[PDB]
This record gives sequence, structure tokens and C-alpha cells, in this order.
Amino acid sequence: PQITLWQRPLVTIKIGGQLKEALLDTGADDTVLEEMSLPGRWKPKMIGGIGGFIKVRQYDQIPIEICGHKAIGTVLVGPTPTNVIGRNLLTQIGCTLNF
Amino acid sequence: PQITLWQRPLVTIKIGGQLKEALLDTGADDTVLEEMSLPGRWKPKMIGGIGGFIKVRQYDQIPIEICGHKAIGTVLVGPTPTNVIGRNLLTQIGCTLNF
Ligand SMILES: COC(=O)N[C@H](C(=O)NN(CCC[C@@]1(O)Cc2ccc(cc2)C/C=C\CNC(=O)[C@H](C(C)(C)C)NC1=O)Cc1ccc(Br)cc1)C(C)(C)C
Ligand SMILES: [Cl-]
Ligand SMILES: [Cl-]
Ligand SMILES: [Cl-]
Repeated sequence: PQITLWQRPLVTIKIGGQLKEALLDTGADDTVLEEMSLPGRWKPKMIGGIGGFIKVRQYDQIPIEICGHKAIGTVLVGPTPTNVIGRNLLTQIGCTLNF
Repeated sequence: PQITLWQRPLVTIKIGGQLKEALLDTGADDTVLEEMSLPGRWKPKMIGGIGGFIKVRQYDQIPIEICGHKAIGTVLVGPTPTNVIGRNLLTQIGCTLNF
């Protein structure tokens, strides 16, 4: 698709068999989702946002579908104001910025 | 142009007579820049992102140039860790996400 930016670029994602809404954020290096259960072991990561730093749980090699496009990558879980899809998965689905 | 998302999508902006580097952020509601002087009236604002909120000054009807494309809009100025161009100016230069 081509998505304009007059409204928030909110899309539907599917992870762990569940649908969620998430924001396509090209200012984000990483993908961060609100609290949820995922399989496997996790590693610690401290990430910084506009308000400061948070601790999150890092899960690697997680399947996730974004607007129907299949990706498999790193997902961070923790106290975020909204689910954000960052460049690590934007690049997997072939996203670019055009103007 | 077409901008790849393998790296952070940084561009040069011209604003208030100054040249600055800033991140094109499709998930950002607002444009927020590190401390700098701008002309005219302002009002304070709290803005939230990962890690919580910071207090900024809001200046409206500010001219800006982004990769050679002129626009005008609201610019927020405060202790942001990094300069972000949000959707309020990205729309004006005809920036879309495509995949
Ligand atoms: C390299 O570090 C990062 O990539 N950090 C990201 C990040 O915060 N990116 N920022 C870009 C903006 C992300 C976001 O768009 C996510 C984000 C999108 C949308 C919401 C909240 C957060 C929804 C709620 C309110 C609206 N708030 C926003 O739009 C705010 C605002 C424009 C006001 C700063 N937007 C954002 O906070 C830039 C940045 C880079 C380095 C550091 Br240290 C700190 C910040 C993530 C924490 C999301 C992974
Ligand atoms: Cl990844
Ligand atoms: Cl505006
Ligand atoms: Cl348009």
C-alpha cells in the first residue's frame, strides 16, 4: 500500500495468533509492544525515547505479520505508550519513504 | 526521493535561519527540536513518548524547509534527545510510506 500521514499510520499486526494495532514508526530503530506473552528466553535491553529510558524484554526471531506482510524478527516488550513497529521490521516488509 | 529504512532517515532542515539534522518520523504526531530560538508567540505543552513526558514550547506558523521542500507548521522546542520531523510537516512535503 501507499500510506499518507494525515492520520496516524496505524495498522493491524498479527503476533502469537492475536490481532493488535500498531504504529508504523520510521523514527524507531526497534519494535516495541505493550505487555504480552511470548515464547522462549528473553534478554534485557534499555531503550531511550523522548521521555527517557525504559527497560524492556527482548525476544528474538518472533514471527509477526504486519498489514498481511510476513516478518520474523526482534520484538521488545514493555511499558510503551503504544505498540510501535520500528525499522528492524519495516525493512523486512520492504517499506520506504517517498516524497 | 525514495528514502531507504536500512539506516535512520536523517535529513537536513532549514529553520529559523539555521541548518539542522532531523529524523523523519512517520509515527510522530508533532515536530520537536532541541533547544533553539524561534520568533513570535509560544505556549507550553507536555508531550509523551517512550519513557514518559517532557515539557516543550509550542511555536505555530513556523516556516521550515525539508530536503528542499518548503512548509509551514507548528514546531515544538525543548529537551528532546533528538530532532524529529513529525507528521504535521511530513504531510506538507508529500511524504508517504510505501510497501
Ligand atoms: C534509537 O532510539 C529509538 O529508536 N527510540 C525510539 C524513539 O523514541 N524514537 N524517537 C522517535 C519518536 C517515537 C515516537 O514517535 C513513538 C510514539 C508514537 C506515538 C505515541 C507515542 C510514542 C502515541 C502517543 C502520543 C503522541 N506522541 C508522539 O507522537 C511522540 C512525540 C512526537 C510527541 C515525541 N512520538 C514518539 O515518541 C526518537 C528518539 C531517538 C533516540 C532517543 Br535516546 C529518543 C527518541 C523507540 C523508543 C520508539 C524505539
Ligand atoms: Cl529484527
Ligand atoms: Cl502544524
Ligand atoms: Cl496527500
